[PDB]
Amino acid sequence: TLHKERRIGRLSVLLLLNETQVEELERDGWKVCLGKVGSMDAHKVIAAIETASKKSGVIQSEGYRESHALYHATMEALHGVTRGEMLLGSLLRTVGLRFAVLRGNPYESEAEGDWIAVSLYGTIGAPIKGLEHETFGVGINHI
Amino acid sequence: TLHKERRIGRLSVLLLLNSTQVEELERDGWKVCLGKVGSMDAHKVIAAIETASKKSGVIQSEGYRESHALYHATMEALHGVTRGEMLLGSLLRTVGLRFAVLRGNPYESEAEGDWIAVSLYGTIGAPIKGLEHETFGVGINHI
Amino acid sequence: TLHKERRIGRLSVLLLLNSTQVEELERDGWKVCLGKVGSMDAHKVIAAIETASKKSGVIQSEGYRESHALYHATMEALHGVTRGEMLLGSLLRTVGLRFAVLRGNPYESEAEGDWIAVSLYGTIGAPIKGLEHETFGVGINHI
Amino acid sequence: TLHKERRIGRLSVLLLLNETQVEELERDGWKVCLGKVGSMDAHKVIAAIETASKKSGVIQSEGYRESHALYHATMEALHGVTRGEMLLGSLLRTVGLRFAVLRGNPYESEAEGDWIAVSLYGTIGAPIKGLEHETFGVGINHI
Amino acid sequence: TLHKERRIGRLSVLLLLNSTQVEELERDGWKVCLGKVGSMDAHKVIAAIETASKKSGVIQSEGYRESHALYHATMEALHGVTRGEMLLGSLLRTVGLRFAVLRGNPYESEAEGDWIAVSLYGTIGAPIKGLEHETFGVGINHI
Amino acid sequence: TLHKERRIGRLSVLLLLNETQVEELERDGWKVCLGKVGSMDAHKVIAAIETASKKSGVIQSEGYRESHALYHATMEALHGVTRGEMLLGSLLRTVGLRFAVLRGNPYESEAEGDWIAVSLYGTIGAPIKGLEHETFGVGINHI
RNA sequence: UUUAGUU
RNA sequence: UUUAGUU
RNA sequence: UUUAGUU
RNA sequence: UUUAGUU
RNA sequence: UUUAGUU
RNA sequence: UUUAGUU
Ligand SMILES: N[C@@H](Cc1c[nH]c[nH+]1)C(=O)O
Ligand SMILES: N[C@@H](Cc1c[nH]c[nH+]1)C(=O)O
Ligand SMILES: N[C@@H](Cc1c[nH]c[nH+]1)C(=O)O
Ligand SMILES: N[C@@H](Cc1c[nH]c[nH+]1)C(=O)O
Ligand SMILES: N[C@@H](Cc1c[nH]c[nH+]1)C(=O)O
Ligand SMILES: N[C@@H](Cc1c[nH]c[nH+]1)C(=O)O
Ligand SMILES: [Mg+2]
Ligand SMILES: [Mg+2]
Ligand SMILES: [Mg+2]
Ligand SMILES: [Mg+2]
Ligand SMILES: [Mg+2]
Ligand SMILES: [Mg+2]
Repeated sequence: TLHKERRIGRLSVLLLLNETQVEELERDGWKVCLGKVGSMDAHKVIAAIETASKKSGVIQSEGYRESHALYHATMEALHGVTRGEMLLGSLLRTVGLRFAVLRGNPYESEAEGDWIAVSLYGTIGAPIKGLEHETFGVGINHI
Repeated sequence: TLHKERRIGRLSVLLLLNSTQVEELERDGWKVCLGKVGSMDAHKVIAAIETASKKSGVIQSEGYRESHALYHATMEALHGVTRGEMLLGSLLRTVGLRFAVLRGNPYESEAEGDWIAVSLYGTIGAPIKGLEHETFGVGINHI
Repeated sequence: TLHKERRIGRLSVLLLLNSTQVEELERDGWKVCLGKVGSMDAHKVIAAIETASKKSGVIQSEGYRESHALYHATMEALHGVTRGEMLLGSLLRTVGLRFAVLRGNPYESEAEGDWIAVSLYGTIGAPIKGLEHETFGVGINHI
Repeated sequence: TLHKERRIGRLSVLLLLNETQVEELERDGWKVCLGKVGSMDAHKVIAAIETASKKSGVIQSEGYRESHALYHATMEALHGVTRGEMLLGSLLRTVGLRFAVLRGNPYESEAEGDWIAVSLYGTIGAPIKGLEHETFGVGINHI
Repeated sequence: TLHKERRIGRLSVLLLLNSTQVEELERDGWKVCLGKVGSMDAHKVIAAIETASKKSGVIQSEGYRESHALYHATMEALHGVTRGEMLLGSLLRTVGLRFAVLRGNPYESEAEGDWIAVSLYGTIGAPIKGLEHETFGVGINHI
Repeated sequence: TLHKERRIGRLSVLLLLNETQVEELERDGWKVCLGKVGSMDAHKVIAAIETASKKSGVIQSEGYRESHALYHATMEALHGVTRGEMLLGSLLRTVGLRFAVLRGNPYESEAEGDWIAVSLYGTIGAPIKGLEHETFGVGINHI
């Protein structure tokens, strides 16, 4: 069962929606990294999240296993952001995002191992400043 | 442009993850609605959100206009929750959700009128207590 | 290339939005079928179109070949009607449709053989009379 | 309920499928604009529709509200045209379209306000003239 | 990199299209599971695969971790079977399937841990014996 | 009903998963062609399959009919390979594939005519050698 | 409408 | 990788 | 198969 | 923005 | 969990 | 058309 005080999803969102906390999370044994990326190319968003996650040590830079887990978590978070079509520029829209990647075990059973959450928050709109609204996305996966 | 102090998406999410914070929101002119629904039928989730919204006065009970706006905002929030297939029970999964519906103008220009945000947070998993993880979804629309 | 006077898609739509215009079409060699179905179950819409098509002789009742072509044409028309999720009742929505199935060769070359067009027009909305708007869909396939 | 003689969807399609009518619609209080665009890039289709709609006065050029309503209506019409994947050139296909955008209140109740319909008709096929078939799409949204 | 002699996807498919080839696989360290299910309800297909996998010991019966990995692998295999809409009966179609679940490390590096492959082969068609064609699906995930 | 020894889908897969056989199939009256293509652009995969199929005589190079049947069969096979989003490079992923296209009548009734199967097998992953796993896809259509 | 659940 | 943008 | 509908 | 196009 | 099915 | 690739 999900440990009420280790809800990886909720924690990653709160961190993202409040501009320290990283330090408190790390003290709790969590692996975290924060970043920002804006683009009309989804691959640039994906790349930024992976590159920040590997450089901050949230996931191993060697091997495929963890990169695979992160890719799919990112894909799931992008569903919330794109809502139907995982396309940005080709559909004449752009995104400005802030992201957080959190890694650790959110369950009461230590046997569940590590899980990873990718959270995204920002704006999506036409390529004109102001012609936009907020967007959110959260993807969760096992490691 | 979006008003920093009136970010409807972020505000609805913070309320959902939290005292009548509703009072503060309402004092600032926002129409707010909070609820909870769990089911293996997406239509029940959709119905709960609509019913709570109309009863609480977040949207007009009469006419189609506002119901149309809410329906589509709900659809967009469901994308974040379902991530690919807007199906629950038919794909052997269930959801336990908490939801918030916020209505008001998040832009600096009063000419942008009212917008609506539907936010969802909870768990999705196999029909077995514990075999689940967190899920999130936010949909925004003009109304 | 498509024959200007034999544009199967346009012709099926004009018939649907309209006298035995069917007679004229049939006189020109077209196999025509007209019907109406309303439901919160997509399978019922699909079944009505197939049944009407085979009874009216628009497609062979025997074999799979032609049923396969019609099924996929129906699927494509349903995309225009559902726009994203090929779901009706499970997403708390209902459809009231009028449909037309036209069969014949729309190209200048007789070697292109027969093609089939499934056109749909009606309303889609919440399960409440009035809380709805128009919906449209056209699917085209070789047969 | 939908006013039988103000069916915005049907009207926009008929206008599109019959090469005046614009004048008659405008006399009835409707806002209309007709255009044509062909491309292997969906964003060019979207851009043409928005640019023609704002220059013809169908939607306000200032603010986001109406641009947002039009974008989503265009997205919905594109579902009918693309049928599954909102991709053109990346899936080795091209489209040649004629489009119509109609704005007004299609309901009996004046309280329903303005709604907008984006209708598309043309051909989609491989990037070779002749290797194509018809395509249609209609999206409807509130303003 | 993937080990030429341990290509989990290819091996699971060859087994499905074939003696205890299972014995050879098991002798090489693979955890194998074979089954068959037919239905117009995707959840039944999903359930059969999970139940057979846990009973045969392909994945842990306890905890969520491994069930989560299997669920997503099953979802991915279902994409190949359904091709667009992960729906069976609601779209008036039925499936008759044979399935295989293989678990083990397909890479040269032992650090990649275990991965799981879900393969499906059978027929999909209208609810009439004969009006059908073959269908295939393979999903791969880390576990 | 499907002829047990003329299962076009199974046959195309076996041919693809075992490095002659083409000769045996051709002797049985089958039309076959094998190829390989790798890319981060789906259109290049589609193009390679069409170009190899027309040059090997699996489908007629003249007219649209057969090209249309092949395009849709290829689209269906790509669903198995992409699993949700028919995107490669835009989602920061690449594919290395081997493909087979088989043409003939897989049914017991000679009246069912010719059908076509497009089968794909290879790897999909991040654009780094090794960071990948297997992928499969099979599409079947009537001619 | 006032959080779901077993193959 | 250290938030995008004009038809 | 001969247009649907309430949380 | 004033219909696209070759593997 | 040990292959489905009629408008 | 005669298997792709670095943020
Ligand atoms: N409103 C769009 C973004 C957009 C594009 N153009 C204008 N707005 C969305 O929901 O993603
Ligand atoms: N993991 C699934 C939910 C689930 C179903 N069964 C087990 N888990 C999801 O992401 O939606
Ligand atoms: N507006 C929805 C239909 C609907 C459901 N509830 C209200 N309206 C659509 O576009 O399909
Ligand atoms: N027939 C495809 C278009 C196409 C691409 N290549 C050949 N035809 C469609 O339905 O969109
Ligand atoms: N042809 C459909 C199945 C089907 C339904 N009805 C007839 N056939 C498919 O590809 O899934
Ligand atoms: N694992 C992805 C491919 C990938 C992209 N990056 C890393 N892997 C898939 O299933 O398609
Ligand atoms: Mg993967
Ligand atoms: Mg709508
Ligand atoms: Mg089929
Ligand atoms: Mg929007
Ligand atoms: Mg999951
Ligand atoms: Mg087509």
